[PDB]
This record gives sequence, structure tokens and C-alpha cells, in this order.
Amino acid sequence: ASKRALVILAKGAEEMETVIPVDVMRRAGIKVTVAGLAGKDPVQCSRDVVICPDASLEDAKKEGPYDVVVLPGGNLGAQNLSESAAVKEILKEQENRKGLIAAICAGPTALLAHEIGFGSKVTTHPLAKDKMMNGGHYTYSENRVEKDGLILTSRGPGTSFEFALAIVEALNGKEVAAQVKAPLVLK
Amino acid sequence: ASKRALVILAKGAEEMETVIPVDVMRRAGIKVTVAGLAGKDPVQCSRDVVICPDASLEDAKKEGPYDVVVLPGGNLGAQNLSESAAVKEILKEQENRKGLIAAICAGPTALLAHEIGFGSKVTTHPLAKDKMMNGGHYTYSENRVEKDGLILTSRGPGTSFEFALAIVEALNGKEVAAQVKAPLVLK
Repeated sequence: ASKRALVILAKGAEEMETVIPVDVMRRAGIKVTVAGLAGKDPVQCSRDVVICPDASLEDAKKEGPYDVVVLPGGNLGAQNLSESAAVKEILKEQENRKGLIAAICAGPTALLAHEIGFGSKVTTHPLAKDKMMNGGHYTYSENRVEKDGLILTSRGPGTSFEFALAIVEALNGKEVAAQVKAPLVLK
Repeated sequence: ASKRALVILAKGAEEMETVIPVDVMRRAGIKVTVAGLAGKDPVQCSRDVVICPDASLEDAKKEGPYDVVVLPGGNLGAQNLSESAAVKEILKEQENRKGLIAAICAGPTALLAHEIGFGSKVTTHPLAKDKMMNGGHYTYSENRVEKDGLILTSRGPGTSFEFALAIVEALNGKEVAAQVKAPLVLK
């Protein structure tokens, strides 16, 4: 059976950090569901790109569980994820089931908001470090991609391919990640 | 006055090659218009991401001229661009006005279809080389980004940031490109 991924899309999300992981994961044969936080209507991203979700988070949540829950970045998008009771429940359930949780850029601050993965080594966009480290609940890293067990984090738009391929390697293996990587023409 | 960019979005376009340039150009202060080839309705991209265009190409075309016309890749998207009479007219007009034309991945093959920029040094995705070189109307390059005057080309999803920043440099200068690049956390 194919692995499944849930990508939570909120208003203000960084569109590059949303599309690169969705695209790369689908190239890897992963069944991806783009779920809208506010509902089934189109979502206006940080740089005004408008994306139509596959379904609402309300409906997508009932189709779980997922092998990975992905949280894109974007300051306003991350704030919306941080204030959502629905997201809190989804992340706590995933953590409890020992499922992978991946967040990029400002996205990791939503983990702090919902008290997820305390004690893990994590990275974020440089400008989101102070927010993420408030209280010293995580140990900071400057690696482009950081993986401490089931908590996988990354730094920004420019680390999106590395972030996506790390998710692919975690779910489908190193060989598949290498096969998907070659045709992308990465450095 | 701010520079303006027209991004032509057709069914089957590579979503990463569409969103990265749109996002990066907007970060650079460029006024970007995402125009749908088939109309104003949502567009289903190559890996099923659905993007809602800012307007139809029919309407956006009446709001010219643009400082750059951008053609995303994706085999099916490029084919749709190649068969469009509207695209042919837009590209010929831009070439005549000595305006920049940028194409990535399979996107450059649309230039061949509409007999645009013959004699230029170009690059494409490795798998699109034979199609692009049919007839020997261009000279091939393996550079990640190739710029021969007003014809700017690139190779694939993994060269999208470099491609976008090359467009920014051409329109707004090296300083602005460097300022926009830093926060992206590129390797």
C-alpha cells in the first residue's frame, strides 16, 4: 500500500513551501491530501498565489491516519496553525501514534504552540529562532534539514527540496529518494 | 514605476516551476499577473496542484506590455503553450519590442513551436533537448541558467530559484537579487 501525507494549508502559508513538498511527494508515489484549514474554499497564500485544496481539514481529518503530517511555513500561516484547536488535536494524535511530523521555516513554531516534541533538536528560519526557543523547550540547530526521530524540520524556501526529499527518504527509502531527485536537476 | 511580469499558466504546467518564479518575483517588488491560458477558471497542474489564475490570458493580454513573459515547464503544459495561437502572438510581439522572454524545463520548446529566438544559446531539461534541437535552430548549453540577450532559459524544478533570481537581476538589478536571495536560505 502507498504511504499517505496530510498537508495543512492555512491563509498566509508560504506557497513555495507548500507546493514543493506536495509535488515531490507525489513524484515519490505518496498519496497526498492538501487540506484547507478554514474549509474547502481557495486559500490565499503569503505571496498571493491562490491554491484550491483537495478537501477541508474537517473532512480530511476523518480520513486519517497519515504517515506524515506536513506544516508549511509563512509567518501568518504558521500563526493560523498555532491558534487552531483542530491542528492541536491532529498533531497530538500523530505524536501519540509515533507518526512523522514535518515542519519548515516558521512552521515549527506551531509545534511550540501545541507543545509538540519538546526536547527535540530542531531548526527554523533564522528569523523564527527566538520565537521557537521561548522557554528553551527545544535545542537549536543550524543544519539545513534536521531530523530528531519523528520530528523533522527545515529552514526556508531554499531548503524545501531537501526537506521534501528527507520526507520521501523517511517514508519510501533512500533509493526512491535518489530516483526522484535525479530528474529535478538539483545542485 | 514597478516592472511587470506575465506568467502564462496552462493545464499540465509544472506547479513548482510556476509558483517559485511568481513568489520570488513578487518578493522583488515586481507586479506579477498569473494568466490562465484556457480562461479564468482554476488550472490543474502536472502534479494535481490546483491554482486559481489572477485573470484569463484573453484579458491579461489587453493589459500589456510586460517587462518579461514567463513560460513554466511541464511536458503537457508546454505542449498546450506550443499549440496556442494567442501565445504565438504574445511571444512575437514581445520579441519585436525587444522584451525579455524566460522559459524553463520543457517550456523552451514552445519557443521552437512559435519560431522565437532562433540562433540563441539555450538550455532545457535534459529530456527535452532532442525536441528543442529538431532542425538545429538553437545552440545547446548545459548551464543551469542560460541567458543569451533577451532569451533566458533554465533546466528544471531544481533550477527554478536560480531562474527566478536571474529574471529579478535582469529587471531590478544585482543588488535587489542579492537582497531577495538572502532570506530564502539557498545553498
